[PDB]
Amino acid sequence: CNKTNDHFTMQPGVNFYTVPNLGPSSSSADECYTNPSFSIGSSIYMFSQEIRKTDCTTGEILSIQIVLGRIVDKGQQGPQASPLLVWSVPNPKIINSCAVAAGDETGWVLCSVTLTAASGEPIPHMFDGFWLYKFEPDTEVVAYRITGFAYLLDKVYDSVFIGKGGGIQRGNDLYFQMFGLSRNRQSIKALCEHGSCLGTGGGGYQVLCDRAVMSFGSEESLISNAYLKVNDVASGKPTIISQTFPPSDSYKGSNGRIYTIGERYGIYLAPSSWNRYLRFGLTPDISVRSTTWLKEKDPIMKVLTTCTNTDKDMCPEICNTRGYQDIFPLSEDSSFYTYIGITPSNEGTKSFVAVKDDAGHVASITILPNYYSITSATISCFMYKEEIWCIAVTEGRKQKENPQRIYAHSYRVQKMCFH
Amino acid sequence: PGCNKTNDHFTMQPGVNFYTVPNLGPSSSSADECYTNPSFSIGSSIYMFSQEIRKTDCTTGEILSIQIVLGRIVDKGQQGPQASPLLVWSVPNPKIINSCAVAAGDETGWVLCSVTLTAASGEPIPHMFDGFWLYKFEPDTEVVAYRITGFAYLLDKVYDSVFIGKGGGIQRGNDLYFQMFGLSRNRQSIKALCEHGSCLGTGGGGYQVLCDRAVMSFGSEESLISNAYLKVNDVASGKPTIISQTFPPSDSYKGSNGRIYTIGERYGIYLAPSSWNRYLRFGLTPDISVRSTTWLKEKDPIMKVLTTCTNTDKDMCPEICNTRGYQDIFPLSEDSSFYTYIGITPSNEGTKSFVAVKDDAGHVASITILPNYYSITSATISCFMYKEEIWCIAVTEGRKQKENPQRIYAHSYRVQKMCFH
Repeated sequence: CNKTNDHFTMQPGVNFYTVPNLGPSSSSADECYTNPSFSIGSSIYMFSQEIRKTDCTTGEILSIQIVLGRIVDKGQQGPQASPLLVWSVPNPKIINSCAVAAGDETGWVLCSVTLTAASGEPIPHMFDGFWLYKFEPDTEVVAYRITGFAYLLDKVYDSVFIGKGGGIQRGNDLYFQMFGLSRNRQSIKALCEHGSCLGTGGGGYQVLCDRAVMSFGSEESLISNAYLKVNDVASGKPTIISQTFPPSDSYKGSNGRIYTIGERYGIYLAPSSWNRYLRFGLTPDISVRSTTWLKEKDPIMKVLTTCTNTDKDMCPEICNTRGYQDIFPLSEDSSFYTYIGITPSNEGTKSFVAVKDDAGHVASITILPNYYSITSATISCFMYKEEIWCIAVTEGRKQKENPQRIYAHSYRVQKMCFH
Repeated sequence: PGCNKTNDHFTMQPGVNFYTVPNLGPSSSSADECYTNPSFSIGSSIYMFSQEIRKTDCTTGEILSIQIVLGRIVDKGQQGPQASPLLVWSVPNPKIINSCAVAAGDETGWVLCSVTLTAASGEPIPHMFDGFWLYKFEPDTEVVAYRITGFAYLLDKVYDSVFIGKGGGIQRGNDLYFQMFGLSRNRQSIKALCEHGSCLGTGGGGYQVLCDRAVMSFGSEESLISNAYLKVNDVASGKPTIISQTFPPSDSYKGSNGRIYTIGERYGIYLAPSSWNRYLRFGLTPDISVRSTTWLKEKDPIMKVLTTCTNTDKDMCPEICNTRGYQDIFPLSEDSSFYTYIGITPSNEGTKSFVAVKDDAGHVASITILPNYYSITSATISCFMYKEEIWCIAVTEGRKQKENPQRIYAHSYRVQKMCFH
């Protein structure tokens, strides 16, 4: 189909098939499965999950399970998951966060660690560098510790977390996103994009904007986002450099994702503050200056938020948002993308899946109607049986009584040529 | 339908014509005289034009004459806007002038020059500082001269040379603002701006050492080629004073000619590539302050001309090199999200150039200009409202014919509003 003259429609199919056994999962009520990462490669997929005790946010990290596997036909209607290796991150109590990336037959887990006490116990919310784990079918896991000998951040970070969305490989480099506390001696003017907001008073919402990026109310400590580059992975001596987004080009730092989009890249930034619209940029090279942000507002995070602002004007305020609902671009310009929306109910949440075009037409389909709640979504698509398919990995509870768990469902995107 | 609609984008473009603005400034045919370092400023009803006439060389030549023109932009009945000079005047003692630039206001004009130390022989000690001369120009009135030396100025570093940026400055009330670069005195550890693209070994401080050096002047921590805002205070006093506010090496590259702008009720600064960063250094400021200056993200124009830099336009990896152009911009929106400029690209013969408008979405709309000219090596552009349409004049150094000495050429064009998408 001549991409020049012919026109095209993209739509979510009718079915939302289970992809069981993408990762293992236990039945224990005492445990919560949280902060997944999912990256599909040319032939492999990588998946990470954190198993925490009691609390899904501050609960002790009992374990971080990594899965290397393959997406395959098992005869079933949709694509299925064949796990190749199941592995635990060692010394999980010292981990801040970990994310994954898939290449050809090679996966990566990048983990940011915190300072350990003399006692050996964690010094919470700090930064002792990184662990990079290299995963290859039927080969042993390889471990590269990245301390200050082999990493150079562009600010002084007291905490470093890896964006749960995961990363991408490009030649000999990997690309991930990070967030944490940087140290600032610069005056700030934070990004303050809202709609019709009629509250003047002192600097007003720009003062509120400036304050919502600070940690603990001091411009000396910002919660910041950064591109994280891993160089020279073929050497066995990888290094790590960072490019931090300044407050004028970002909201409060958050979990994010890096995307290969054609020969360029993209970046998702889950809301963490007052501005709960889609924060997705494109960049021909992974750099803060060449990053352009999409004018798309949907998905709008309307869940896991202490925010009280309207989705229509999103007026700034000091509030805390905790979700994750990325997109997967379906065209070179992200002109079409797919996403899951999640809306609060009087009891739980209700979700839809959607493909959206440049023009604001949305083809949505309600999903998981017999689930009690779904609270996150990371989606990765691929070619399978010569059709566009996606897997959406989603936290939630099939039953309210149940502990939080992570599920994978599959769906097709129909590409309709109109010749 | 007019643009009050949906999924539609307002944009701007240069027009099809590039009209000559003849006689904006005087010129001679002398084969051994170069016309260089022009300063152009357009006010409400007046225009200021400064130009250096040098002996043989355009860079290191003597200064046989610095001419000033006070004129008005008028409609003389031709297709585009025209220049009527009101006064042509020569800056006294050009030998000792480090550098001048102009500022236009409303029915009042300003020339600010920095002078160097005058030797006993007479010949100026080069690259030295001996104060400022501010000349006031006013229609149907004579030039008033104001010396600003000694305690009448207070620079915020110890500058061993001061140069007024040739871009020009503005008038805000009873005060005047200019850009200034020169060698200042530093004895402090510096981590200078090192923003580039993909470069091998970025982690490892190499490029940071090259960045740190590319601004060092005494070879190390004694002199830094720095930028500054220069404020002239109380021009109605008759005893105007000059204060400076210097950029730290963490907020600027090597110092260079720049320009101060009025942009609405806010302001702007252009800074020309002098070292390895050959992109756009344009900053926006609500007041004229280093702490309130935000640098645009957009990279065009990109000085590919008059440089010894062999780095790539795409990655701009820090190296030690020299760039000596001036291709500034004129903002066409409050946020400089829109703006017009000129781009110049080298050719094994000379240079090829184009006029362009950048939009709020990255798009560049360009028409090639001066095709029968051999070369065009600089560009300063000032716009204004003429016949209820946005018009700009561009003042460009070059050689229409190769064997001819450099002259200063001026042309007019229009910026049109359009909707697409």
